[PDB]
Amino acid sequence: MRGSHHHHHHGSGALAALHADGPHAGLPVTRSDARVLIFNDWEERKRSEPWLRLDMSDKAIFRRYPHLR
Repeated sequence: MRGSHHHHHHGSGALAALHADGPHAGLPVTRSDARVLIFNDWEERKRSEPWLRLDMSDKAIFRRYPHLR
């Protein structure tokens, strides 16, 4: 338990493309698919829970989802 970060600095309401089969089935295909997945999932969870914090820099996408690189 060390450190903290906040970057509610981005947002894009769209559809995300996912892999259908093999190693990555159900994962986003591009960095922008991963951003759009985080954003749409946050919009739904934020409509359920109004406090929800959003963090989706290029670094945060490659750290949460290492398969995009």
